[PDB]
Order: sequence, then structure tokens, then C-alpha cells
Amino acid sequence: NYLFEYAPDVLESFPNKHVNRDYFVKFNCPEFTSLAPKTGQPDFATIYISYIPDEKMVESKSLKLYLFSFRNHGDFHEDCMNIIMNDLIELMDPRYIEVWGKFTPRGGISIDPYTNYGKPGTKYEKMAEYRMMNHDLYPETIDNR
Amino acid sequence: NYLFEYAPDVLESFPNKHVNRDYFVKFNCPEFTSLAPKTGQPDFATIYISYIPDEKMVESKSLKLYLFSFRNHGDFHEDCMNIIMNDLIELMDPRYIEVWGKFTPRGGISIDPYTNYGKPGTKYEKMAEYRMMNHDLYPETIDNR
Amino acid sequence: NYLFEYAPDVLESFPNKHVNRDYFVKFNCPEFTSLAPKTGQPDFATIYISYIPDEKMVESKSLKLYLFSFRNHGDFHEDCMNIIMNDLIELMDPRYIEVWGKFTPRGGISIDPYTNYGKPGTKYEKMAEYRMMNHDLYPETIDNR
Amino acid sequence: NYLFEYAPDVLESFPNKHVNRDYFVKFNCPEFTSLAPKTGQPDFATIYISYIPDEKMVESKSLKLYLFSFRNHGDFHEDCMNIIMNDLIELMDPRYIEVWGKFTPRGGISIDPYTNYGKPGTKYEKMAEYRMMNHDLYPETIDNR
Amino acid sequence: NYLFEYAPDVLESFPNKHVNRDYFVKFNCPEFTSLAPKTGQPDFATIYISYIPDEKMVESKSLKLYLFSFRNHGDFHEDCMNIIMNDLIELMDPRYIEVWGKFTPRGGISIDPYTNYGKPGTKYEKMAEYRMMNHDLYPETIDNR
Amino acid sequence: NYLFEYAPDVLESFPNKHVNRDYFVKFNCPEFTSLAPKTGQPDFATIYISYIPDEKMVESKSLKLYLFSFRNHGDFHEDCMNIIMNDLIELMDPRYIEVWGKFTPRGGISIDPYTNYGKPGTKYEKMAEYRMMNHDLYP
Amino acid sequence: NYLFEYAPDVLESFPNKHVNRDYFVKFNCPEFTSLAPKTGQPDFATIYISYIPDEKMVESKSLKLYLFSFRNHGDFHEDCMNIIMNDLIELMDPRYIEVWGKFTPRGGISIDPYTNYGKPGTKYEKMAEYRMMNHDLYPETIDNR
Amino acid sequence: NYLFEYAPDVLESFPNKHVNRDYFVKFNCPEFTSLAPKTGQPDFATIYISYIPDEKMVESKSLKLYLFSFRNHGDFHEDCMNIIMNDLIELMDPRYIEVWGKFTPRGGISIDPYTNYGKPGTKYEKMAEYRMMNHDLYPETIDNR
Amino acid sequence: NYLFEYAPDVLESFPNKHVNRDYFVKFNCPEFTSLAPKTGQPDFATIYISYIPDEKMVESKSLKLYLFSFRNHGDFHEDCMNIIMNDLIELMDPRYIEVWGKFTPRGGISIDPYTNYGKPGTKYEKMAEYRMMNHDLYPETIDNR
Amino acid sequence: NYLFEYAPDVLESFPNKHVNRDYFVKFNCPEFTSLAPKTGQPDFATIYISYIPDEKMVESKSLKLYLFSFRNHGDFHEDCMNIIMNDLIELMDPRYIEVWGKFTPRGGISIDPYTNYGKPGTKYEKMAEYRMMNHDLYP
Ligand SMILES: N#Cc1c[nH]c2nc(N)[nH]c(=O)c12
Ligand SMILES: N#Cc1c[nH]c2nc(N)[nH]c(=O)c12
Ligand SMILES: N#Cc1c[nH]c2nc(N)[nH]c(=O)c12
Ligand SMILES: N#Cc1c[nH]c2nc(N)[nH]c(=O)c12
Ligand SMILES: N#Cc1c[nH]c2nc(N)[nH]c(=O)c12
Ligand SMILES: N#Cc1c[nH]c2nc(N)[nH]c(=O)c12
Ligand SMILES: N#Cc1c[nH]c2nc(N)[nH]c(=O)c12
Ligand SMILES: N#Cc1c[nH]c2nc(N)[nH]c(=O)c12
Ligand SMILES: [Ca+2]
Ligand SMILES: [Ca+2]
Ligand SMILES: [Ca+2]
Ligand SMILES: [Ca+2]
Ligand SMILES: [Ca+2]
Ligand SMILES: [Ca+2]
Ligand SMILES: [Ca+2]
Ligand SMILES: [Ca+2]
Ligand SMILES: [Ca+2]
Ligand SMILES: [Ca+2]
Ligand SMILES: [Ca+2]
Ligand SMILES: [Ca+2]
Ligand SMILES: [Ca+2]
Ligand SMILES: [Ca+2]
Ligand SMILES: [Ca+2]
Ligand SMILES: [Ca+2]
Repeated sequence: NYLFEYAPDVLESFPNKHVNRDYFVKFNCPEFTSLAPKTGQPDFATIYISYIPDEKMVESKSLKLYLFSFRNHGDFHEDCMNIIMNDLIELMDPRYIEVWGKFTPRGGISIDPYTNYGKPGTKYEKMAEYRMMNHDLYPETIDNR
Repeated sequence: NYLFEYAPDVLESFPNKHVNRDYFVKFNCPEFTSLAPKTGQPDFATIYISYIPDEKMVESKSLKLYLFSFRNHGDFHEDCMNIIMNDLIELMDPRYIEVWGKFTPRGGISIDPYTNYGKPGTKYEKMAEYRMMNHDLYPETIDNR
Repeated sequence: NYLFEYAPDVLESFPNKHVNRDYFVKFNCPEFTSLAPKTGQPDFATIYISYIPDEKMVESKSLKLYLFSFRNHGDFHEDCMNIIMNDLIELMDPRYIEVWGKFTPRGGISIDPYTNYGKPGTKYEKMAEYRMMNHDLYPETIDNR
Repeated sequence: NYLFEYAPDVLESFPNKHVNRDYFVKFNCPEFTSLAPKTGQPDFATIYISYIPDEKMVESKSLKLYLFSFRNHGDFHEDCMNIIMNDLIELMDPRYIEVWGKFTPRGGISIDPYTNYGKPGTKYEKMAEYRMMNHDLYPETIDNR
Repeated sequence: NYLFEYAPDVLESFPNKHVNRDYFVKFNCPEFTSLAPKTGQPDFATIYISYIPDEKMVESKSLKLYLFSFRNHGDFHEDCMNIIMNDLIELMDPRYIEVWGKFTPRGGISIDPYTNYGKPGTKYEKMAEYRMMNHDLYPETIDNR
Repeated sequence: NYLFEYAPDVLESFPNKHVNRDYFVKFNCPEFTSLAPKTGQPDFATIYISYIPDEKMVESKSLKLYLFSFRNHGDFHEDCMNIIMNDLIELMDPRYIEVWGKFTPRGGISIDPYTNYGKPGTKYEKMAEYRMMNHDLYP
Repeated sequence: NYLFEYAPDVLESFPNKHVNRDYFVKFNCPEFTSLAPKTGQPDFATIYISYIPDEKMVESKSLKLYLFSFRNHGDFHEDCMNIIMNDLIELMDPRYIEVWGKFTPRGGISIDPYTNYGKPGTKYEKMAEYRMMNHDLYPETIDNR
Repeated sequence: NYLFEYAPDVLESFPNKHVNRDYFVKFNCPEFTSLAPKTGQPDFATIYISYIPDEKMVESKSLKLYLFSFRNHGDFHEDCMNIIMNDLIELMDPRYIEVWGKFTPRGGISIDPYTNYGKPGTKYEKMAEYRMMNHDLYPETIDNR
Repeated sequence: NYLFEYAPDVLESFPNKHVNRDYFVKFNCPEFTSLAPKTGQPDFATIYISYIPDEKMVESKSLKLYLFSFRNHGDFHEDCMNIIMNDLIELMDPRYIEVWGKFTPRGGISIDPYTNYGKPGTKYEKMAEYRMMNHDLYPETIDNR
Repeated sequence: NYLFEYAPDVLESFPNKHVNRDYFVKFNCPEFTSLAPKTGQPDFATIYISYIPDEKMVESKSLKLYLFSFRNHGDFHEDCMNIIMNDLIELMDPRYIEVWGKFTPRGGISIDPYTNYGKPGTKYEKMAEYRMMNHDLYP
């Protein structure tokens, strides 16, 4: 039986078997849903989480449990992506991590927050500035269908 | 209800809960529409508004309310896109913001104005320059279908 | 100029120069828009109007003028689509005609009303039955993006 | 505040202003979510409902609230679709109605339950039999990507 | 030096080397342009011409010359497709022939006329009724871009 | 845990709560894999299962395990599809069922096996005759 | 050394291992080229080939070789496609076979000749006739790019 | 009635109400058509014009009429693009402007001429040099389909 | 007989015939499958592999065989992809190589681990670092179907 | 028609009426075909030609014939691209030029040859050095 109340402590990690190398690992999460803060009205999003690990790697079952812990939680989309990133940063202490959320529209408008991070003072911080400044140089076509 | 002539007063905002890191928040607005100043004939576009927030963030519903205010308003597409950015800039005081509108053609011709901005004298101004200089390097294929 | 409340009087037509053979003439109308009866909020759709003419054919510009007349008019999508067909039917007296509208979602739900008609008692009535019975057998994938 | 417990009683309807003709009305519902009856695990699907109205018509907002009521309600997917069709049949007494759920996979296996109904003994009963014998003759490619 | 004044006599044919067999042959003509009758305003279309031949086959250079003969000719789209079909019928006396034109929009609306023919009293006449009644059972998505 | 030996006894059904109407239920199964009839080399397919239930319905997880058990099992194609179809018939005894497997082409050869069943003495048996007839005009 | 004069004597056959069944074997030649018989000018196409064998199968390497023997042969496209089907028919005595060719444009017009066959008297014959009747209902979009 | 003879003098402009910032304005022109100087054969292309405005802005309808003036005007494609850029530079005196033609093939060969310009000695001259050194580093796949 | 216990001793190499050049050789395994080390449960993916050789090349048949030796091996996806790259690195001593894996979802989450390498000290090393920094900027849309 | 023997003498240029500015001109050529270096088997490619003219420009039809002449000609790849590039240099003597050929993979091997030239002693020679550097980070 799962908690639909925000619960960061469900997250787990496992050791990295290839530390001495930089690789990407993406999590496609098309089943994310949470609630709006004022109304309690359900919101929906596909979330892409890509990160380069150091020692600790996020185990996907826990990711799933952590993503399920937002079902009854009423927060804004931009906050949501950012909270998702902070807890993952604290969990793994990764070299680089990015969170890209794509929500379904409300009142004809859809919100896609994009946030990232690079271990401070290193070249991943530089990459994060790079991916950020070159972010969505060509936004994808959307027509709400 | 719904005003249908320019009304930037309807825009509202909320505190940025993650002020200490840069992140993009994009609004896909494919249901936008307004009028042509002289003829009165209507036009339609999809507008992408990406921005890196400082301390204030535009409230979604109010953004919707703001774009409906152009339904009975006559303006050019270029003007229109700059007007939008101005009254987001003034509302939020963002680190960076850009507005890319893609209009449906008249006389077989589509107009896609793109404009952007970064706080004067900060690294966001260099970004605004970068993203503008490298803007639409590979234009997308249009056949008007 | 441009009236923005129901005005079916603006529809015009011209003689069918090829009365002696059946052929479809489709109007892709992706710039359609109107209001919701109670709220006043606006909605958008793409409307496909295919028809087999008899002796009269709707004049394109007037069709445009007719669809602009729904810009400030409150109605439901289903009603709206039937109203359109009625005042094409009455204008042209076609052998067959159908109206398929595809609306942008509200509360996460899109409404695609489809309606059709063939002259009472002719083979076009069998067509109307066929095309309705076999209509949208394989619905298209919608994700609201 | 809402509630996410099965609530068929929240559905509303309005008179069909166009009773004298047959036409289809489809609802694309990509945000459907409910629970597995045992585990308690959330599940997701895209639901397409298409019906031919008699005298009543489901009001989309009521359907919205109705579909949300499944959010914290457990049940297998095949029942789920039947339940949705029954509730609409009682609400509207349609000439015809079909429901096609497309669920996301569990264990790399996805279930797409299709149900339909014709007003008993009328010619729609035969349509239901036709659309069921001819249902999904050429199924879509699914790889779970 | 080519005539841009309607000229059907430019068309040529060659004998069929495989009469005793039914095969399709499609001509994709994305470079078609003509003028509007009232204004002289240029119009544009991609035209697909598919036909099953008998004895005579249309030589493509002549098709090209015939399609170029419309550049200064001011006719309506529906007429245009139909005239294109009649002259091809007279030229070849084919078993079956279809003409599908797709024009670029004017005033936000695009017109796609579809017309066909089967040698009268034969099974191709039946096919023509078939392709007609099953015509565009799923119109393609259009948004004027 | 898991059995990779053919294991039809893993299948499990639950009762159908709606028997007055005919409705389809499709299972998309794109992770099917087994061992080929001779070489011993693996083969892969997406298996599309559609059926009109009668009184019994197949539980998804049970089905998932059932299909895995074919992982280290060796038998020809057509057999492989009917094996499945038949176990599903013996499990549910439905009105109609059809199993279509699309193997990743090994020669220039598709090999997409299509079988179906209609309950004998019924209209479903004519439907099976009907779909099978339409299936091959276009796979 | 190679043969670039039309040479069907190159085709080899082998056993169908699946004589009991009806499976389509598909070949796909993306770079076929011959010559215009009128001038000596080269032409180019993609050739799609599908057939259900009986006893025989064409060994695909001799098919590629066979297709290269057109490099210096003058013939029209319609003729060309039909010739390839005949030579395959004579080599294999297939149950069913079809050849769909897609040529690059010349004079801004591209020719796609489609031809098929089903053993006479069999259901394959009838299978081929259903296919000519429903061949390419929705032609793909071509813009010559 | 129009005329289709080279007419640069038909271009109009309006003051740029937003002089104090840099922004791009692109025109997608898919209906461009003109003539080959010798043969007299029509030719077609999709033209993308993007410019950064200083004090003037081209009026889209004037550009429409301007682009139509090439309809019965002969010229190679590389000149054609230069001519269009020059005429716009004189009209507007832009900070920056680039023009990219994409022509349909002749002899299976298509020419895509790209031209640009920076206000002399200003920093746009350097932008032009940047967008020219970096122009088309990863060219699109073209097969003439 | 086959090997379904992890067996890298299966890989064979051969000569690069193009030692002077830098060409990517691509392999594409659409049906890879292993096992979860946690439970014994099977997992599935498509494996993309690209590498620039030096002296050696992997004989592709032993690559397929090598990939099938994972059928019964327990390991996570990140680990798995990295192992394949290592074994290829040791066999070929490539100039550059990357492995991009795409797993089917489990718990409604799919894992795509991407990893690469460029000979240390060379430009290939730097080539690999540019790629990690610009890897998958726009993630493809995933909806689990 | 037509010559299918290598025939560089078929190339023809016309003067450039705009020499004060640098502009690119690209020729998309997806119907290139020639005979391979050994077997004698044909090979096919789409050839992308981009160049900044100086004073001379290549006439399209002349180019079309030029490329056909490679139809019954035998020579290796890299050679084949430079042959083209060089004849184009000798024809136009442009500021910059690059020829990229994308052959339909014969092994699992692309073979996409990329060459370019910048006029020596100029900034174009640095641009050639620049593009060539960026080309291979992603073909
Ligand atoms: N839930 C919710 C929201 C309601 N208004 C919002 N506005 C913004 N910008 N973001 C949000 O996430 C929401
Ligand atoms: N309405 C209108 C317009 C007419 N000419 C225009 N030209 C430009 N650049 N923009 C516009 O919005 C319009
Ligand atoms: N506006 C509005 C609507 C609110 N409920 C609705 N229900 C239906 N079926 N249609 C509609 O157009 C609307
Ligand atoms: N939830 C859930 C389920 C678990 N097994 C199932 N089996 C079937 N046929 N359907 C279902 O919805 C489920
Ligand atoms: N040209 C032109 C036309 C102007 N109005 C039109 N209306 C229709 N229905 N068709 C047409 O081709 C035209
Ligand atoms: N080559 C060539 C041709 C020149 N005119 C043609 N006309 C047709 N229908 N087909 C062709 O192949 C050719
Ligand atoms: N029209 C025409 C042409 C004929 N040869 C050409 N060569 C070039 N480079 N450009 C052109 O536009 C033409
Ligand atoms: N199998 C398996 C797994 C279970 N949790 C996992 N978490 C991660 N990051 N990767 C994996 O492969 C798995
Ligand atoms: Ca939320
Ligand atoms: Ca969409
Ligand atoms: Ca406007
Ligand atoms: Ca388009
Ligand atoms: Ca309405
Ligand atoms: Ca979509
Ligand atoms: Ca459920
Ligand atoms: Ca898929
Ligand atoms: Ca016309
Ligand atoms: Ca479009
Ligand atoms: Ca030929
Ligand atoms: Ca194309
Ligand atoms: Ca020209
Ligand atoms: Ca193409
Ligand atoms: Ca594994
Ligand atoms: Ca998908």
C-alpha cells in the first residue's frame, strides 16, 4: 500500500559500478500526476530525468514510489520539477542532473519547466550553464492535441 | 468574466520558491488570437514563452486571462509579440525571457516574430545575445498545410 | 467588415459547373473559434467540411465570413457543428455533406463532434448511413500535446 | 476540494437540440487514472468515448468530475470500461455508444478493452454488432515506447 | 517557350504495353499553380492523379506542359480538378482515374477537391463509387503550417 | 523467481461481471521471445491477443508469466501461436479469440502467424471465419 | 564483372520452407536506376516488392543483381515495373505479388506505378483485385524535397 | 488585376515601434515561383527571410505583391535570392537580414542559396559572418520526395 | 546450440579496411533482453551502437551472438550498457564508441542509459566529452505505448 | 544523348553578379551513382555541395551532366569526392567549398566522405579548418 503524500524518504540508491567514467542515464516517466494547490484539481505530466552519476545511483522502483508520493500533493509545476531535483541531488550527489517536465494544458496553456544542476565549481556546472543557455533553442510544436 | 481588449492589469504573480538557481519555465500557448489593425480581420498563432525567473513568476490562469485580452484587439504580429514580453518583463522582472510566435499565413505568408531579453548588464544579457545571434539557424519547413 | 455573432446570411454560392458527376470538396478550417454559452470563455477547433455538391457550391470567402461570425457567439461544440451543417445544407442543397470538428480540450477533455447528411431517399442517404456507421472506427491518438 | 471516490451521480446532461438526425460525439480522455483493486497501484489510460445521442447529452464538465472519481478507486480495466459505459447509458439513454480504453503496460503487457451498445432491437443494436465484428481488424503497432 | 493559357491540345499519349492487366499509375504534381477568376490572385496546389489505363497512357512531359498551361488561367479549384480529369479522360479513355487536389489556404481556409471516374457500366464505375463513398474517411490534420 | 519452461498451469482467470454483452479485450504483448524450432537461436515477436469473453477472463499477470515461460522453450511458429490460443481457450472458453504474432523478420520473411477461434455452433464461428478472411487481405 | 544490359537470366530461385502458409516476403530496393528510352537520360526510384510464394522463392542476391541490370536499359516507368513483376511471376509462379515503384521527379512530376497479380481463379486473384480497388487511398504528401 | 513583372517599387514599410531592442522577424514564403531566364520554365521554392529591424519594417502584403512580381520574371536562383535581399535592405535599412531559398529540383538537383547582411561595421556585420561560417553545418536530408 | 550465460569470448574481430578514415559503423539490436539481478525477472531493450574503428572491427554476427548471451544474466541497465561498451573497447580498441540503450518500462518508468568513450588524450576523447555534454538535448516523447 | 565516362570538360560556369558579399549556395544531389573501386558493383549516394562563390558560379545542368558521367566510372570513395571538389575548384576557384557524400551503407559501414577547401592565405582557409573540425563531431 503506497503513500500518495509527499515522501522523499522512499528513495533509494545503489553503488555505481563505473565511477571512473561519465555516462548519462535517463528516466522516462510518462505516468506522473499531482494536484493543484488551491483547487485540488489533478494535473498530469511526462517527466524526463537525465543525470550523470558519481557514487550513488537512484533505484527505479524507489523513483516510482517517490513519483507516486505526489498523487495527493498539491504543488505548482515549476516547484514540483525543482523539488524532484533537489531530493534526487541529496539522494545521489550526482555530477549532473536535469529534470524536464511537460504538463497537459489547463485553460488552453501547458507548462513545461526545465531545471538542471552541475556539481558546483566543476565542469558539470559549466555543462549545466551550457544546456541551460542552449535550452529549447527550438521549442517543439504544440496545439493541445 | 473575459475582457477582449488589451488589459495587462489582469496579470498576476507568485514568489519564486527556488530563487537560488536558474531554470526555464515555458508556456505553450497554441490558442492565441487577435485582430489586424486596419481591416479588423482575425489572426491566430501558437506562442512559446520561455523565461528564467528571478523572484516573481507569472500565474498561469492570469496569463490565459491576459492572452484572451487580445481577442478583440488590432495590432501587428511583431508589435504584438514585443507587447507581450514588455508586460511580462514589467510584471516579473525576470533574469531572461523570450517570446516566439508562429502565425498562420495571409496572402500565402507566415510571420514568426521572435524577441528576447536578459537583465541589463548581467550574464542574462549575454544569453539574450547568444540566443538571438544563434536563433533559428535551421528554420523549420513550412508548406502552409 | 467582420461580424462576430451568428450571421448565416453572409453565406453565398455559385452554380456547379460539373453537376453531372459526384465529387468531394473539402474545407480545412483550422482557424475556427467561438465562446462557451454560460462562462463566455473561448474555444478553438479545426473543422473539416467535406461535401458532394448538387447545383450550388458554397463560395469560399463567404464560408470564411460565416465562420468568423461564431467568434463572439456562445454555443456547445455539438450544437455548433450541427448548426454549421444546417446552414450549408439550406444554402446549397447538396447530395452529401459532413462536418467533423476537433476541439482543443477543457478539463483535460476534447470533444470531436461528427455529423453528416445525404438527400432524403436517394443513394446519398445510404452513404450518410455508411459513413456514419463506419465513422471513426480507429480513433486517432490524443495526449493533449 | 474534490473527491476521488467512485461517484456516478455527478454526471449531468442537457437536451439534444438536434434529435431529428444521427451524429457522433467523441470525447478524447487522455488523463484517465484509477487503481488496481489489490496492490492499490495507480494505473493510467487514454479513454475514447463515442456515442450517438438520442434526447440527452452528457455535459463534459460533469464527465470530467466523473472520470476523476476513479482516481482513488480500485478495479480491473475491463470492468472499468463497462462501468463507464453503463453509467453513461443510464444517464443518456443513447442510440449508440462505445468506449475504448488504452492502458499503459504493467509487466510489459497492456490491455485495451473495447465496449459498445445499441438501443435494444433498434438498428443501432445491429450497428453495435457490426462495429464489434469489425472492431480492431488491423491493430496499431505497440512497443511500449 | 510555353503557353500559360489553358491548352488541352498539348497532351500526348503512348500505347499501353500491358493492356491485359489492371495497374495503377500515380502522378505527383506538387508544382501546380493557377489564378483566381475575379482577382487574378495566384493559387497553389499539390495534385495527385492516379489512374488505371486501357490502351492510351499520358506521357508526363505533356502532362507537365498541360499543367503549366494553367499559370495564367483564372478558374475555381473544384472546376480545375474536374477539367483536369475530363481532358485526361478524353485523352486516354481510361478504366479508372482519380484527381486529388490540395490547395494552400486563402483567408485561413484551404480547399481539397477530389474527383474520380470509372468507365461507365463496368466494375471501375463501381470502384469509383467505392473510392468516392469511402473517400477521406479520415481527413488529414491541417493547421495551415 | 521465474519459470522459463512452458508452463500453462500458471494461467489464471477471474469471472466476467458482464455477460449480457459482447465486448473485446486486447492484450498487447511486445516482449515475447522464445527459442526457434531448430537452431536454438532466439526469436522475438509482439503478440496481439483479442477476445470476446463469455463467463471467464484471463488475469494479466498470470498471462505475463505464462508468456515468459516460452523463453527457454523450443517449438515452431504456427504451433507456438496455437499453443497460446488453445491454452487461452481451455482457460476461458470464450466466444471468440484471435492471436496474431509479429516476429522480427529473420530472412526477408515476416512470418506473422494469425489464428482465431469462434465458439462452435455460434455466430462467433462465422466471425472467426470472417476476420481470418479479412486478416490476410492485409496483415 | 557485372551485367548492365537487361538480364533476367540472372534470377535464381530456391525452396519455400513455408509452403503451407501465406506469408509476405518483402524486398526493398532504395536505389534502382535505368534509362529513359526517349533520350538516353537516367531515371531513379525506390522499388517495393511483396509476394506470397508457392513452392519457389527468389534468392534476394540475384534480385539485387537483376535490378542492377536495368542501369542501361531504355523503358518507361509503367513498363519497367510491369516487366519486373512479369519476370518474378515467371521465375517463382507466386501465389500473389505486387510491385510498387516510386520515381524521382522530372519536370516537377513524379511517377509511382503500382502493379499486382494473384494466381488466376484463386482467392489470390480476388486478393489482388481488392488491392487494386483499395490501392493508395490517401496518397502520401510530396513536395519534391 | 495584378502584374507579374519584377516590381521592387511595390514594397512598403512602417515604423518599428520597438527600436530599443533586438528581435527577429521571419517570413515563411512557400508559394514563391519565378522563371528560368533561358528556357522560360517556371521554377518554385520555399523562401525564408529573417531580419532584425532597425527603424523600418516591411509590410507583409507589400512583400506578398513583391514576391508575386517574380511570377513571369526570369532569373537564376542565386541571383534571385540576392535581388530579394537587396530590395529589402534598401527598403528597410535593417540591422540584419538573411534569405534562404529552397528550390525544387531540376534534373534531380536542387539549389538552396543562402544570403545575409549586417549593417556595415556594426556588430551585425560580425553576426553575418558568424551565421555564414556556421551556416548549414548539418544539412537536411533531401531525396526529392 | 547456443550460449545464454554471459560470454564475451564469443566476440570476433577483423580488419578495418578504412584505417585512414573516420567512419562510424552502426549496429542496431532491436531485441535485446537480459534479467533483473534482484528477482530473476526479464527486461527488454533496443541497443544502439556506433563506433569509429582503428585497426579492428567487430564481425557483426558475433555481436548478435554476444548480445544473446545476456538472455540469462542478472544486472542493472546502467551496468549492462557500460559492460557492453567495455567488452567492445577491449576487443577492438576503437577510436571512439558509444552505446545507447532503450529499455521498456517497469512500474511505468523506462531507463535509457547512454555511455561513450574516445581514446584517451586524442581528439576522440574530446569528441566523446562534447557528446556527453550535448547528449539528448531534446528527449523524444514517451507515453509508454 | 549522354556521357557515362568521367567528363570534367562538361562543367560550365557563369559570372557571379554579387562579389562584395559572402553567400552560400548548396546543391542537393540525391541521384549520384557510380561503379565501386573493385567489384564493379554500383554504389549510390546523395551528394551535398555547398560553396561561397568568388567571381564564378557553376551552371546547374552542366553540373547534372558532370555527375552523370560518373555512372560507368570506377574509382574509390575519398577519391570520388575530391575529384568532384577539385574540378569544382578548378572551375570556379571559389572562396570556400565542401563536398559531402552519403553512400547507402554497404557493410554496416556508412562511408560518408567529407572534404572541403578554403582559399589559401584567407579567412576561408580557417573556416575550412573550422567546419571540417565540426563536421566529424557529428555527421
Ligand atoms: N497547479 C497549478 C497552477 C495554477 N496556476 C499556476 N500557474 C503557474 N505558473 N504554475 C502552476 O503550476 C500553476
Ligand atoms: N494585419 C496585418 C499586417 C499587414 N501587413 C503586415 N505586415 C507585418 N509585418 N505584420 C503584420 O501583422 C501585418
Ligand atoms: N462550454 C461548454 C461545455 C460545457 N459542457 C459541455 N458539454 C458538452 N458536451 N459540450 C460543450 O460544448 C460543453
Ligand atoms: N489492475 C489490474 C489487474 C491485475 N490483473 C489484471 N487482469 C486483467 N485482465 N485486468 C486488469 O485490470 C488486471
Ligand atoms: N479562386 C477562387 C475562389 C474564390 N472563391 C472560391 N470559392 C470556392 N469554393 N472555390 C474557389 O476555387 C474559389
Ligand atoms: N522516361 C520517361 C517518360 C517520358 N514521358 C513519360 N511519360 C510516362 N507516362 N512515363 C514515362 O516513363 C515517361
Ligand atoms: N533557372 C535556372 C538555371 C539553369 N542553370 C542554373 N544554374 C544555377 N546555378 N542556377 C540556376 O538558377 C540555374
Ligand atoms: N532491473 C532493475 C532495476 C531495479 N531497480 C533499478 N534501478 C535502476 N536505476 N536500474 C535498474 O536496472 C533497476
Ligand atoms: Ca502539482
Ligand atoms: Ca499535437
Ligand atoms: Ca494582430
Ligand atoms: Ca506543414
Ligand atoms: Ca462554442
Ligand atoms: Ca498529440
Ligand atoms: Ca483500475
Ligand atoms: Ca510505440
Ligand atoms: Ca485556379
Ligand atoms: Ca501542418
Ligand atoms: Ca528506365
Ligand atoms: Ca517531401
Ligand atoms: Ca528563377
Ligand atoms: Ca524528402
Ligand atoms: Ca538485465
Ligand atoms: Ca509512444
